[PDB]
Amino acid sequence: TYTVALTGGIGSGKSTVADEFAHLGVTVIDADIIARQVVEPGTPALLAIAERFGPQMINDDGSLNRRRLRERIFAHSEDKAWLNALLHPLIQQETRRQMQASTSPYLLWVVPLLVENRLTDKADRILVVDVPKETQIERTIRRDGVSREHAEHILAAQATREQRLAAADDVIENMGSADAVASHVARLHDKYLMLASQAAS
Ligand SMILES: [Cl-]
Repeated sequence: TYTVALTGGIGSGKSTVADEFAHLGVTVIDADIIARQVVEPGTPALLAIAERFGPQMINDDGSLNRRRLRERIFAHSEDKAWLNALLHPLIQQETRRQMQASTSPYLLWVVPLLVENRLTDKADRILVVDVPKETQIERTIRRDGVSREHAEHILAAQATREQRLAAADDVIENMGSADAVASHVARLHDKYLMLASQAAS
C-alpha cells in the first residue's frame, strides 16, 4: 500500500500530527504504540514479566511500571535477550496485523528513533514534522523529564534539522494555531490521496 513516512526529531510533537491524519481515516502504524500494546494490562507478556521479575512490574492500575523494567535491564543486561525473545514476536505479529487490517487509501508510518535504513525502503513519500530547535528542547524536557543540557545532547546525536528538512518531500511546521496545523494536514492528506490513486493506476 501507498505509504507516507512521518519523521521528526525528538520534541517535534509528531504524534499529534499523526493523530490528525488518523482523524482523517488514515491507518497509522507506530512501533511505540505497538510496543505498549503488547504489554498492556492483562496481557500474557506482562504476566511473564511480573512473574519473572516481581510484582513491582505492575502498577495499581494494572499497567507496566516502565521504570521498574528499565531498572531491571540496567542492572541485568543479560535479561535483554529474554525480554526481546518475549516481545519481538508479539510486536512483529501485531505490526503485520495492523498492516493487513488497513482499508485506507494510504498508510502513515511513524518513523522511530532508530533510522538505519533508507526511509524509501518502506515509504513512497517522506513528511517531516519540523519545529525550531528551542521548541524541540522544551518539548523534550516536558515529555521526558530530562534537563535542558541532556535534551541538547540527545538532539546533537540525531540527524540535524537541516538534514531532515532536506530529506523530506513535504514539511509541516508543528507550530502556531492548532487549527492551522490541522488544515495543513488536510491539504497534505489530499495530496497523498491523489498520489495513492496515481500509484494504483
Ligand atoms: Cl512522490
